[PDB]
Amino acid sequence: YIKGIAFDLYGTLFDVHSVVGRCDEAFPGRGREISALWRQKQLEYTWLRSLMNRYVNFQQATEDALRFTCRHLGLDLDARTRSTLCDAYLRLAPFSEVPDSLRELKRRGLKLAILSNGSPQSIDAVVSHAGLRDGFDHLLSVDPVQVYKPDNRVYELAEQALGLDRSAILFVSSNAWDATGARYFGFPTCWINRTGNVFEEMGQTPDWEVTSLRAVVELF
Amino acid sequence: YIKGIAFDLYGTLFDVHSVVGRCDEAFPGRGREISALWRQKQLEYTWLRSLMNRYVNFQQATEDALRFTCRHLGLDLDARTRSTLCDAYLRLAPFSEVPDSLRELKRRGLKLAILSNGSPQSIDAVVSHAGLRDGFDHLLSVDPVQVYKPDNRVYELAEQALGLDRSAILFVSSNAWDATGARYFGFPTCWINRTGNVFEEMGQTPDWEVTSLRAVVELF
Repeated sequence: YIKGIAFDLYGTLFDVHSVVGRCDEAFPGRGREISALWRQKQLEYTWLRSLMNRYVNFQQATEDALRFTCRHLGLDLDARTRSTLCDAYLRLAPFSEVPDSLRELKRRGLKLAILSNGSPQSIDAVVSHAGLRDGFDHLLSVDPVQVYKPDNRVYELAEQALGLDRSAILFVSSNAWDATGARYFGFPTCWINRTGNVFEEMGQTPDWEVTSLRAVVELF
Repeated sequence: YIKGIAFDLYGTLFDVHSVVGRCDEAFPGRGREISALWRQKQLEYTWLRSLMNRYVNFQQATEDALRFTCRHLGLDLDARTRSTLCDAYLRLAPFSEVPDSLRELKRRGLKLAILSNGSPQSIDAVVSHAGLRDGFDHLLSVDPVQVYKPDNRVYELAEQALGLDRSAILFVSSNAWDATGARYFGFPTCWINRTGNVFEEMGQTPDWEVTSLRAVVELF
């Protein structure tokens, strides 16, 4: 039986579409382009640095990813504007069903936690700004292990902090590549697919594929 | 002094634009889309499987990447068509300056080698079809180490096969992320940038940035 749930941050709980708008305000007409490439570089850099054994915290990785993005687009990025766009991640709005769903799952007595890339301080900030803080038992960052997902050492961390075995911790994520990693590790996996995307072809399939957190509650 | 050179395959020696056309013939009008996404998934899958410690040879990784690509685009991919597109990589044409440049570098007495993802048999096939076989001392695959780049264990392989120390082996590649990996490892790095792209923001800069192999010869 699942006694705890490990949540993903962007795309699972919080909507990042906010950042797109904040980018377009900085560089009018380019918003969708900037945010699209910026997000991919953030992913790539965490993966690539992990393979090379050259870690840096997510904040740095986010700035670097933006710097490359603008340089690649022919956009001039000053320090001031770079901080603003980066601060945009600390002010995300959750998906509509999120608040109620979290309250209901906590009612059911499940231990809830968040495992993200950023510092614990920033993770706290996002959930506090959204007034959701009180619903989480653990706020985890990959920083302690100096590596990023899907390196299995990040998953153990989630397992250790929760004081439960992986088979009793539901891994919830909107990223198929992450759900694949979790699935290989041992966590029962729940893929959050809202916009009709397909699963990655790396030998895995999630235990459950849902369209929102509303469906997650029904499982309990 | 550089006594040997380790070459990258696609984009450095051989032009992959050929595959784009072969894709468009299979799915008329979609060629650029298919090949674009297919190449990114190939990269991602090698990286992601390496981090998860779940290796499979490049052939499998190429098929999976195509399967996802078509499924994601709403395209129906049968076995027959899947093999054809995959065979397209074994029939690439080199860049115009390549042949002469390789002949000239061998004239200068440098040990030349290729370090790619595919099987040694397929690597051999590409260079043989292009009539370039005789110019290479070593044809290397990552298969022996069961991991992909930029995992440092792949770079050591290139170092061991050549019987030289890394500082005496020029690492030539068209991929900035790979040049970063090599650079961190210890290899003097030469980035081949033909189409005016920018370098990745992961803390590195190549020793040389050139626009073709013609410039590589001038360095010696």
